[PDB]
Amino acid sequence: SVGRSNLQALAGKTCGLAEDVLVELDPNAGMLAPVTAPLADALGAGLSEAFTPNGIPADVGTTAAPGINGSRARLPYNLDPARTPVLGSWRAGVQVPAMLRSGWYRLPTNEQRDRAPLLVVTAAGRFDSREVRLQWATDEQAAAGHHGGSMEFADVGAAPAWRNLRAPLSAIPSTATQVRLVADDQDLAPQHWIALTPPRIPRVRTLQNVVGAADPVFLDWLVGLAFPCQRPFGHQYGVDETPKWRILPDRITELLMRATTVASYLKDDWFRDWGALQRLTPYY
Amino acid sequence: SVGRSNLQALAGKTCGLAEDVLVELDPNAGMLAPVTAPLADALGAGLSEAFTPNGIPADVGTTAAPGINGSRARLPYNLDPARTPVLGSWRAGVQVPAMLRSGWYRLPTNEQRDRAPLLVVTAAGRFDSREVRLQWATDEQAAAGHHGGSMEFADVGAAPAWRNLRAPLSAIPSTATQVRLVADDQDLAPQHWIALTPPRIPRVRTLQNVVGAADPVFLDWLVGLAFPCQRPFGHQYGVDETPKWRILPDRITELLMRATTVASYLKDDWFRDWGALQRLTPYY
Ligand SMILES: CCCCCCCCO[C@H]1O[C@H](CO)[C@@H](O)[C@@H]1O
Ligand SMILES: CCCCCCCCO[C@H]1O[C@H](CO)[C@@H](O)[C@@H]1O
Ligand SMILES: [Ca+2]
Ligand SMILES: [Ca+2]
Repeated sequence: SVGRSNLQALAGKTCGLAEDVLVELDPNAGMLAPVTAPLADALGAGLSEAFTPNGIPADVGTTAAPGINGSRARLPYNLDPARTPVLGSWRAGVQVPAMLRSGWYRLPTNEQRDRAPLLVVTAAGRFDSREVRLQWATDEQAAAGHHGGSMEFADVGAAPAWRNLRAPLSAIPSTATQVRLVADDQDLAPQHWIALTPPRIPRVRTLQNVVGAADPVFLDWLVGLAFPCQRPFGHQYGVDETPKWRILPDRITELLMRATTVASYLKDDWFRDWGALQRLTPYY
Repeated sequence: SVGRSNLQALAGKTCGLAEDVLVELDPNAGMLAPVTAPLADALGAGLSEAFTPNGIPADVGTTAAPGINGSRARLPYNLDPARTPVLGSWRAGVQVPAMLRSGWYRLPTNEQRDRAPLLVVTAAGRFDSREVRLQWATDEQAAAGHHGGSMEFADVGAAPAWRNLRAPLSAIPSTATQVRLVADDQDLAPQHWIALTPPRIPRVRTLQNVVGAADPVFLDWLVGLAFPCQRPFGHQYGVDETPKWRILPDRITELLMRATTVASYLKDDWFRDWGALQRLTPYY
């Protein structure tokens, strides 16, 4: 019944699943502005206890030059290190309690058509949903150091790798004007740690609009059934060209390409790990 | 256009792709009877030059007890070693020219409904399509040591791993009564070698008939779209059960199970590597 409706829904769309996957090519464009603190400072401006810019294992790799707040952690989803502070509670050796409270970030008032209805935080590590929360506040509450309420995130994707935590904007009261992140890592097992980046509201376009019908896409035959309008990379008729994307199921390779997963969300279920879209670029 | 028709075709089937994947659970049931030689002897009864039962790398692993002709190579697709001779041209150290000509095998005269229209050989290694051929003959030709003609196989699947070579039965003349395998491995590069097992005509049932709608199946959400009638393994409503199958795209994991790929073929394109069906059993 569910299976049957899913498939009927799929076939009823001109370009199948490509119309339902929403792609966020520029996660930095959606970042919330800090209320008072400079961008570099805002992520840890409230409190940081044993959360540091390099508190993340090399293997969740590492960049030569540090990002804005000193992190050499390689960031996912084409997050720009020069515009993306990172704080994490991982460390080698002696494990200690760790906590984070960011400064306040401003929620949008200016409407934008191309936004997903989600507050998103790119995060890594292993943690329970209660350990990372989004607090909200009015101007008055924030000024007095209080918050009006809080929510948890849906943790979507495989841990401890980088992934996008999602919180439906619908849960945030309409009078809230500011939000902040709070994290609590009291679990001293070495494998239990948290890394966060600042909050954003994704600006998105459909995968069909982003990928189109001309860019060649690496994908399994099975997976391609759901993406009828995408051009499958192959060599029929002696075709020779450069693949530009790869689509993967949720759970290189001919030509030495770098594959970068781009942030994406399924319109039909914002908490579903649908699979992955990756942009391919010459490894050079 | 192709994409669109594929997807419309998919959705038009009650159980989607499950009706088009044909599964061969018992490859030994389809094995051709040798004309004159005992089963153990027939695979190398004509000529074997540097083709041996253990001429296959451990990593294409290995079994404790040898199979019928002395091979400790672990066989794929639930081939029964006690009924499946193997001969291969791989070796360490000094590389030598290698050739194989099997004895004659009898083509069926008794009709069977559940057969795929293919002559199949399970093979491993790296080789060109010209290096492995199927020869056919009438009784008269075979008796005189001649053959009436020959064909190549479609090599479907990733090399050098085990896979199923396929030759359409339609290509074999109606007067042919016997077939044999011939292989030529003159390439002395160590990575270039061939391993073969005897010819068969697969007995098959649809994946829908084999897997059904009750056995839980491990599969990616994306892949499941094409298999609407299969029960996806998960824990919704606190469901606790043992997964029995896994379906994979063409290009563990929660509970310590052994995964065994079963032989399968896509009815719509016998040369397409559609993906894989695996049977799961307790690793114990
Ligand atoms: C079983 C149908 C075989 C048709 C011939 C090759 C079909 C290729 O099929 C692939 O390409 C399509 C996208 O255009 C997509 O539906 C599928 O993954
Ligand atoms: C976007 C639709 C979300 C519906 C709620 C969960 C859907 C689960 O979807 C999975 O199960 C189906 C097989 O029954 C198959 O179509 C799909 O892979
Ligand atoms: Ca910890
Ligand atoms: Ca060789």
